[PDB]
Amino acid sequence: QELILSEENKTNIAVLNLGTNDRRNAVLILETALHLVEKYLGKIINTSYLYETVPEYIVNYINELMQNLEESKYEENKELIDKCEEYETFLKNGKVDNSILKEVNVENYLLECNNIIVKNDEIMKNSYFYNLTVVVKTFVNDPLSMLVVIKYIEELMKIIDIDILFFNDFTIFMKNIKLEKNMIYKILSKYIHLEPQEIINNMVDNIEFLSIPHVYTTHRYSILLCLNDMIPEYKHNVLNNTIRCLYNKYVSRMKEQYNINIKENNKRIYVLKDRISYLKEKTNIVGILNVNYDSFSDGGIFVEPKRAVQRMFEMINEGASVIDIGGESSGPFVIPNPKISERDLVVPVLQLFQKEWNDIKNKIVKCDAKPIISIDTINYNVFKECVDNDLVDILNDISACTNNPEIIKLLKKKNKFYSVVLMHKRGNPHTMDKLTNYDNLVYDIKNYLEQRLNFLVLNGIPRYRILFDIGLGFAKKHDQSIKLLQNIHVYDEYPLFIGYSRKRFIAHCMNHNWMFQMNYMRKDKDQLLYQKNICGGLAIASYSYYKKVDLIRVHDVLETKSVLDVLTKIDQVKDPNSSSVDKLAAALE
Amino acid sequence: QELILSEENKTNIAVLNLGTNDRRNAVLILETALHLVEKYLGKIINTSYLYETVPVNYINELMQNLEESKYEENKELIDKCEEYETFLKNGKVDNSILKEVNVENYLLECNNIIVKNDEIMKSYFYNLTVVVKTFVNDPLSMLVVIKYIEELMKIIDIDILFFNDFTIFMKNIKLEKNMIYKILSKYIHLEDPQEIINNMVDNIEFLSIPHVYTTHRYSILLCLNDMIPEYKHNVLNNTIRCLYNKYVSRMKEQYNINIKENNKRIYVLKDRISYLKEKTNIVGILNVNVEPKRAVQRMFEMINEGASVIDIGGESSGPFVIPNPKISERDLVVPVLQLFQKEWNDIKNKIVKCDAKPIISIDTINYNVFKECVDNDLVDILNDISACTNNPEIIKLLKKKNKFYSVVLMHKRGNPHTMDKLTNYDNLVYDIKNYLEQRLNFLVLNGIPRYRILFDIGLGFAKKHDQSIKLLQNIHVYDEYPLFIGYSRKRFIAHCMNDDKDQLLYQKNICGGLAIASYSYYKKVDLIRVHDVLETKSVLDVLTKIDQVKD
Ligand SMILES: Nc1ncnc2c1ncn2[C@@H]1O[C@H](COP(=O)(O)OP(=O)(O)OP(=O)(O)O)[C@@H](O)[C@H]1O
Ligand SMILES: Nc1ncnc2c1ncn2[C@@H]1O[C@H](COP(=O)(O)OP(=O)(O)OP(=O)(O)O)[C@@H](O)[C@H]1O
Ligand SMILES: Nc1nc(O)c2nc(CNc3ccc(C(=O)O)cc3)cnc2n1
Ligand SMILES: Nc1nc(O)c2nc(CNc3ccc(C(=O)O)cc3)cnc2n1
Ligand SMILES: [Ca+2]
Ligand SMILES: [Ca+2]
Ligand SMILES: [Mg+2]
Ligand SMILES: [Mg+2]
Ligand SMILES: [Mg+2]
Repeated sequence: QELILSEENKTNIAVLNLGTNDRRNAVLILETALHLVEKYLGKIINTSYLYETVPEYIVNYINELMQNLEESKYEENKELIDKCEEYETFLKNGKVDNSILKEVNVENYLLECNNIIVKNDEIMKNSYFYNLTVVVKTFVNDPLSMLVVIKYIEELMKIIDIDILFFNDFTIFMKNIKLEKNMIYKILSKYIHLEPQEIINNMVDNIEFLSIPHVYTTHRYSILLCLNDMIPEYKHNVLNNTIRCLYNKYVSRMKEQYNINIKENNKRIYVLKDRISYLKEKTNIVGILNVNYDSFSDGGIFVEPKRAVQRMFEMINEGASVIDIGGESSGPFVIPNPKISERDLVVPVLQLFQKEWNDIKNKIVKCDAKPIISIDTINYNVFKECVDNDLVDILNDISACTNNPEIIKLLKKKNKFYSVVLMHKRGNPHTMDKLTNYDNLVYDIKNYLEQRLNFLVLNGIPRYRILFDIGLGFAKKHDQSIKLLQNIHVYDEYPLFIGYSRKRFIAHCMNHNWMFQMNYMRKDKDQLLYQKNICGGLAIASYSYYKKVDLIRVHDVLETKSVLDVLTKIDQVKDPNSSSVDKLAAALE
Repeated sequence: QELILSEENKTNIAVLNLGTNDRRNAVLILETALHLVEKYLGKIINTSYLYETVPVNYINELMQNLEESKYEENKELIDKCEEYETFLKNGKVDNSILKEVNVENYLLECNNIIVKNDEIMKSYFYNLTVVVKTFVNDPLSMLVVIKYIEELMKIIDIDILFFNDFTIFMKNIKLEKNMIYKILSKYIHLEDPQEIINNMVDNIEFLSIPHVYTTHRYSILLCLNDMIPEYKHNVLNNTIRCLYNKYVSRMKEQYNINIKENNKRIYVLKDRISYLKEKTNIVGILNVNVEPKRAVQRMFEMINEGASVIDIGGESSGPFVIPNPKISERDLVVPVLQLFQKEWNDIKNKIVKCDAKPIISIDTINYNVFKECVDNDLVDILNDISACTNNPEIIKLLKKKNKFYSVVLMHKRGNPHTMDKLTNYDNLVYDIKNYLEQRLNFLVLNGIPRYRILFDIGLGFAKKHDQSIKLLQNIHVYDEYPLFIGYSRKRFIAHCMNDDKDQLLYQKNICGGLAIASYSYYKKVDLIRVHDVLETKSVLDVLTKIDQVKD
């Protein structure tokens, strides 16, 4: 009552659940809440994947809302961290200050939660969910104050359900709560510069009780599923075991006891731009536009932006979902044009593309056929000018953001998040072919990428926006490139982006309507070799399709799309039991 | 003492096992034996696959100087064999001229031979069974003739597994060398023979029918299961199929050994062993419908691009195709094939590439065309898109005195103009499969080796696009059979796609076919018939490389 509003500069760890039932807008809704959490509550230092969830039993006013928000009373800083001691403390069970709110014991907690569960069960006797967890390092003093601010956040969004799953190591159950409008105003005022009055009203009745941990933490698969991504090793006093063990037990008991595969209807989601993609449900084509190549393979000396943009339109028409544009070549032994800059190679092209795209009259005819744009850069300044001018959706960083970790701050704005490809390499175009010694090739690269994701996620990059790339041909011998492909299954839990297109390791596999469009006249021998190389990669397209690789980065968009279209058709069975049924019918003659 | 040489012309049914241990020449050796069986013993009316089982050129001369049989060789096609049906049931047959033993005695004497052998014992075998409708009076006469065949071949083991419904165990067989001569002379115009008979005198110690090991060797049951799965001899507990099954299940549940792992089914394209399901072979298409010289360099191009087989045709069978009144099928294909043979032989210079010779396949349904091909040794394979139903007489051309040819049997209905309308099937996948099986049964009854017959579902031929796809989706129904498919550049590919502008459609088609090549690789299709050989080879090499695990 008293210590709730004391001016003690406190640092706490809370774990939240963010849920919505609105599919079309699931991303916008949940990311808006992420922003409001970052703004009003503290620092997001962990996230789970996004998930489409089936429950246990079985407009654009946000835009304007974001423009006119009350400033926080706390400093926002986008600075990078490589660790967070209070988080470390929370994950172990290190000594933390005693709860200012009154705690219950374990047994009393479990009885109160069970009561809520049986009570909600009963009421029910008389939709898809979209879910994400977050860990917040928070300046709010207690879960009751936090819930008040969360209730404010919900109301601001005018559809969204934000729950507190954990708050430090506290065990709390507060049975009856009637906060006067007076009290709400004072909690809010401690954290927000308040203007605005119509909101506090709805809030009064909304907080009936407080349960920490949340009543449903152990009961809802969808929560265990999300927590398992973030904090698998966490054990709270109330819990029988670690998050991971509880998660695994839930899965195997649904199998053993009810004959259900609980994974079937609880789908991991990743995000490329602003829409839901179901992990492993589609192999997307990323069409390659290398401006250097496109311009100077000629033997020419001038960039040709119009030719560049034409090519971008061609690849869209050929069925690319993403275009990857770059102006810094990174293939073996390539010296760049040292006279024209990366920025001048790509930005004009992207600017012209934006202009041509916009020169289209549509209101319901053709509005969402826009390709996602990826920029192959490691360069902060280039990426910054692109996002400032809305030229791109995705950072493709072949250094996994180690060239300049600050580029990571650019993947976040007040209202926008951007997705990012992290790739493994060693060395540069001139050195990489000799940097080939690995203790454990497959796991070294996996562990490297996971460490990078952990770093991005610590810095509040949403987990579902980070894609992995093993970097074929980049400090790998041909046999190693193959081995990475043979062992691609190790990425079955992750959004996977690969680039094999026209690389040397394909030719190493080998013992006419030409698919290589010659830039200069080639010999017959070489045309054949190019043909084999492009066809060799269509083999990897097939392999990728069957391995459920999420994105493939290719020069030959029409060819690749033709392959994926036929594999998709063969896979779409009209009736999934017809083969046994037809067989039995034939035996019965 | 001579009821054996009785002139009562009889028709019996015998089941033989042919075995060799020479892998490199297994086909030549076993097929040599088949020829000699057809010549000396009667008519082959059933064969198993060839199998590799875990337990040189004087032949060419031999085949040129054989003594004639005294019995006739009739080639007319048959559709039924009464004696065989009698044998498949345990129908009533004439009493054995050799004295029979009962089950108990047989089982006792067999067990005696096995145990005596188990302790004597304390490389791969190539095996094949055949059913022979035989003019030989009795199993002992047959063994005499068989030992002669083995001696002629100078390497080969030929056993009598069954002979009618007889149960026989004869212990201490001594045959005077004059009696062996007399038996031989009853079936063969003996014209060297006389320093061969003396070898034989040692050989026949005893005669067991069924053969001692019939029910005890997996390799035997494996072959018999192909031919006569439902057959139950008096002296056996269960039918062939049950004995086979209860040997696979025993070996799994008693040893954790998959017996199928070491025992490989074989098919033959030309003259070498192919392990079923172990390679996706490329068949390059040559449509001569094209000037001979050009056609032939195209053939050489395709070999160099990695085609195992070249399929030449001079009759288009694609939809609504306009025929050529100007030049006959014969005049299109035969000169090309003649020039190829000549051009290939002129590369006798590069003697080191004498085994790089492609298998040649002719896409025809026309007896006259095929007859000219085989007479002039221009081809190895008949690709008959009618499954040999258009003119069944062509089946007679798949055999010579010292040669067998392989055949692709394809399913279709109607003709190029009507096929698009003949699209109603009660059970598309099983109708086509059953049809191909019926065709195979007809050829096998007619003495075509089972292991030389390839199945083809006929994509695009009396199938709507979705039906073509459905066949592909359900290609696993051919897991037991050598499978040949042709998808290359067919309309159904374009139908999969989402939606020099014709060269756009053309490229999509080629690329869509490369997807089917990938699918086929993984489904272990034995042969794929394609236009774009370099492209297909590139796909297969990469997929193969990915499958190959190193250290
Ligand atoms: N940890 C918690 N987080 C959020 N609400 C909580 C918590 N503990 C108790 N509550 C209470 O539960 C209610 C939250 O209602 P909400 O609209 O989020 O959906 P619900 O399904 O009814 O509740 P819950 O959040 O318990 O699942 C409020 O009355 C709130 O006081
Ligand atoms: N049904 C039969 N077929 C072949 N040989 C038989 C048969 N019954 C008995 N035999 C005898 O077995 C001999 C076969 O010896 P072979 O050189 O084939 O080696 P094996 O495998 O030890 O013999 P078997 O074929 O009897 O198992 C014949 O010469 C004959 O004495
Ligand atoms: N995310 C991502 N993933 C790639 O795989 C990639 N590749 C290139 C091109 N770089 C190479 C590297 C190696 C080779 C060879 O060995 O042939 C060729 C080209 C550029 N951007 C890329 N971006
Ligand atoms: N064994 C065999 N197997 C084939 O599949 C095949 N196809 C053709 C060519 N025939 C067609 C049929 C249909 C289509 C279409 O729908 O486009 C095109 C060509 C010729 N010989 C063939 N021989
Ligand atoms: Ca913040
Ligand atoms: Ca005969
Ligand atoms: Mg709630
Ligand atoms: Mg191309
Ligand atoms: Mg023997």
